[PDB]
Amino acid sequence: DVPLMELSGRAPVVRLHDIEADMAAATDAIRSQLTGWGFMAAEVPGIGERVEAMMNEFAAACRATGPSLSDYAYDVVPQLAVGGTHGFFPYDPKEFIHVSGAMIGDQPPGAGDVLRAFPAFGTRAAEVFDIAFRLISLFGEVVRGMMPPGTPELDLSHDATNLRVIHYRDVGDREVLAHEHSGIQMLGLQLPPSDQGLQYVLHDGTWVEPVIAGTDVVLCNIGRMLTSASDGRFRPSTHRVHTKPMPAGYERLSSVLFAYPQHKARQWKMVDGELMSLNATWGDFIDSR
Ligand SMILES: O=C(O)CCC(=O)C(=O)O
Ligand SMILES: [Cl-]
Ligand SMILES: [Fe+2]
Repeated sequence: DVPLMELSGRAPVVRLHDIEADMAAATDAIRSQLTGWGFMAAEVPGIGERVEAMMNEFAAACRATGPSLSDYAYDVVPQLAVGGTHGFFPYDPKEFIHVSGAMIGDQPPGAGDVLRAFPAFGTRAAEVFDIAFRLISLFGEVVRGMMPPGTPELDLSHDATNLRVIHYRDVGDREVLAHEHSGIQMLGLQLPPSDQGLQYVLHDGTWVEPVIAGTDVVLCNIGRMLTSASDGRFRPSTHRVHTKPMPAGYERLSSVLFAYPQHKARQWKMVDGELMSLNATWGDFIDSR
């Protein structure tokens, strides 16, 4: 069906305590991945145990009998006048939460309440957000370094960026846990999930299955905003989640950082080797879809 793709001990090693020097040393390999595959990968020693602990707290939060997670559903959580929707998204056979940079900062006031209600999860969600945001900002300079001179800094927004933490459960007979898709935003950073099943398409249309469950491998996804800003040079890193039919009580945990620029900032594109300034904003780009 779908061939497995080994990355552990193949992808460049990026230590968080040495992140800038390691990302500079990794940049030639990462550029080769984007060119050759259409998504990028780095092995980040220790990140797997940090993400596993964070996702285990999220699962415990999903089960909890006081405080309760559905009291922080997105429709009872303060939202920015301009922005995406953060907060809990009750039961795709999944429930998930969006922890935004704004929520970590308690913006608007009360947005942070879920992080205080579930502090074991909330501390670890902020830890993983910060790790992921540092990595993805450096992947964003790799991609910018591949583009023409004059390409603007991606200027990823801390507050507009979201960590999505997903708990798949009661999947019954599903084969498809996540349909074929790409992120609307600039970049995604897929953190090591609890199980296999996430698959990516290669430039020739072949689907492959990164070996990432219980590893320290992270994947970096091109989103549609960067496809647009690159005038179609970098296709979205289209992906999906499959499973063989599973028994009752099967669960899967996965987390991904969605990195957004400022919604109010005007769009741009590198066209014909030159910066083209657009009237529409990044918020307009989202609203278009
Ligand atoms: O469950 C996963 O591993 C990936 C989920 C994903 O692609 C997404 O939520 O956009
Ligand atoms: Cl996505
Ligand atoms: Fe995705």
